[PDB]
Amino acid sequence: MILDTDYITEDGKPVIRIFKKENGEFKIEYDRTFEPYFYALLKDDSAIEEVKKITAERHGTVVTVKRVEKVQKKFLGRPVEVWKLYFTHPQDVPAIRDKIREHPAVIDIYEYDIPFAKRYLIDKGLVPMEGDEELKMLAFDIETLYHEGEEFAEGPILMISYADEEGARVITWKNVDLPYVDVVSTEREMIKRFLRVVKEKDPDVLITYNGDNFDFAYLKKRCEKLGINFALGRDGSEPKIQRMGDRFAVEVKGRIHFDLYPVIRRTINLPTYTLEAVYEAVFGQPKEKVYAEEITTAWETGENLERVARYSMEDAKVTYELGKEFLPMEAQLSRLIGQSLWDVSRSSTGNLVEWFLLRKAYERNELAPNKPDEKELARRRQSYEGGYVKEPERGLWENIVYLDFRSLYPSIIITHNVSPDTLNREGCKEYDVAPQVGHRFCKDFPGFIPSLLGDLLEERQKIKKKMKATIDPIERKLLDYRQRRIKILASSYYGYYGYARARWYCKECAESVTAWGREYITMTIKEIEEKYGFKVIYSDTDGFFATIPGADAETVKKKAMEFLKYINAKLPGALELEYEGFYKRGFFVTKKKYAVIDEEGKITTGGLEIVRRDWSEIAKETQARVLEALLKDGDVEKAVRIVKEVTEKLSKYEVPPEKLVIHEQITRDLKDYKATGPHVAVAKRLAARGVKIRPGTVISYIVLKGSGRIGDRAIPFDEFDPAKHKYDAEYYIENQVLPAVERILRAFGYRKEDLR
DNA sequence: AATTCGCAGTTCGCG
DNA sequence: CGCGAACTGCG
Repeated sequence: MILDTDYITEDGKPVIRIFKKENGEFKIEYDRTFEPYFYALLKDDSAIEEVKKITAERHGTVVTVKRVEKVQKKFLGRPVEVWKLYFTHPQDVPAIRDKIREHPAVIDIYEYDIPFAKRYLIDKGLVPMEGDEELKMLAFDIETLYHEGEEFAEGPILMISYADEEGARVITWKNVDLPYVDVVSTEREMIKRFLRVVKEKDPDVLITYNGDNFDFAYLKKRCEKLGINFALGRDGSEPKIQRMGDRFAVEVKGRIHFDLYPVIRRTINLPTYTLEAVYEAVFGQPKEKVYAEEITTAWETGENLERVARYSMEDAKVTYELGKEFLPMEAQLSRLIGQSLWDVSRSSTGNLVEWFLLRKAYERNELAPNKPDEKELARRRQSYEGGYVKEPERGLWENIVYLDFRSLYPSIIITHNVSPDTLNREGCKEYDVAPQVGHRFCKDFPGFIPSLLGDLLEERQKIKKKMKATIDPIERKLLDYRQRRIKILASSYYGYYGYARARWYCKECAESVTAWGREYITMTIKEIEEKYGFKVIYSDTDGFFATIPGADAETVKKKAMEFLKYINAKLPGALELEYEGFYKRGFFVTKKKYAVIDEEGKITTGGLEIVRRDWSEIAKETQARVLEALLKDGDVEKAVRIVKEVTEKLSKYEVPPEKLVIHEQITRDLKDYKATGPHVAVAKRLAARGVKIRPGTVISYIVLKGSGRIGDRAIPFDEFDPAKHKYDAEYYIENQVLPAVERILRAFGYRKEDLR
């Protein structure tokens, strides 16, 4: 199985290293025969000679164009003559590429920014994370000495905990009488001890939690001041810290540093992404937190050091149990994109799609288009029309069916071959024309993108089939992870079209897809009202809720099924309305604010506060019991006696503060907030005491009794002392609970005023 | 650093 | 200075 790739230099020449685990065994294949290159497009072939003479300086070294090669490729399906420019060393490319594109005789250059090792995996058609190979995983977390205002890592590391299938231990340099704590004399011995453990456990995967921004920058700076060789790598190297713009990320050669923090971000939407939060969110058992100053004083006074022990022990234990769950999922995502687990696990949705297209593009001899420079990214400004959203018949309805399309936007792409290479291609025999916007899409050949979309969805379909007939439950779970990722890969195509930074961005492709979507959704709605007498209560992009007023619970179901038969015959290609489910009751608040309950009693919400991190758990909780009292019980009164009793629990301060915390995210540098709400209030006030505040931090604040701006009374939740803090009850009534149930209960002749 | 669509609370500035 | 828009966050 392939694990990662990189290169080392050997006498000025690159050497690809491929890290394999072929049957329990770590192996390193070396490839000295791979040449870094990029692509040039010229005015005449007669320019190649003046281009080849182009030369650049690196680190005192002179950079030359090794050799040139003429090739034919397809740029956007058109045949294009291009000169492949070859180089002796990968680091030659970023030096010279600029000085080449500025040549008069060169129109542009392409695939000039592919990481040598990633390019190896493409060009050679190699795929990471492939095979039956069980990986040895080790998680680890640290604890540090935190005194405020200190520089980063000035204070020593107090503990280093780690976990695997055999359990957890903690390495520390004070006495703690716990059978899983190992005592040593000095912070240095502890580090060199942990360094030994990793060497003799020889894990394939090193699992942290935010190790890219904390645990590995500390372990490095401390290894600096203490002067320790941090030979974690299977080749003996130190953790290689890399700068991914905003933050950092750490690699460890011969292994896979699996930082879960970026995995949980992309994969799960949670209120806060603290390790403690995430562990309770994934496995349902609590995990208590121990805060920095508690760690400090407990370490200094030498008291209650057992408590800091189990915190650290449970940081490592959780982090393994977590990495255990999320690793195969990201293993299959690695296999699907064709790039290292380390890479994809840190990648955004757009980057994931592009690496996959970059692979397919190379397989189909398609010159990849560049990424937009500043100007092109500016002309990628004006937006397009999205879906059709129907201003709903606000209120409660009974006996309801939700019908939607099976994969509207991917199915539209395959059906009408929406692809930048088919868009308006002259000289075809057949075209599909897109509504409202009228782009022509050539039908004579499958487009680049639609060819992949179909291949994906078909492959997804074979997989489910192999799942159901397979016998190896390890295999089944893996397959399942793959197709779920294929689903999400498929369903990431339309956005990629309108993603302003994308290499294959096609605005035209994107608005086309939404224009069709609206024709298909609108026509299906007219044909269910006029032709089949349903009433369309609400409709959003790819589906609608409908009912036949006054008809039976089991009539509506049946006549719906009849309309599927009807409408599907009328829908071209893979377009297809399907029966999603039936809901004995459903309340519709506004556009994109709804809640249906099925015949079993499960309640599903959409756009509702009950599911937002920026609303307090007391609101979301009360709104839910409100939704139960209507949909599940029909008790409109109880839905008011519930609010009337919850408001009294706040006016008498009888409700836990832990419910009143509001979580919001920071999306920029604090210097860039044109206007300061309450989370930037606390954030500014927090980084003023010196805490790191990245774009992405979740501020978890609470609103205190007082007057004025909401922010002037906000405090981060950790600083909340209930004995010397009276939280603002009036706010959590008139700004948090009531406005979240008042829209549901105004529909019954109830005003906020008869809700306290 | 996937898209458009849309609700709404906080703040501040305008008549 | 009551109200509406800019700013913001997030499904």
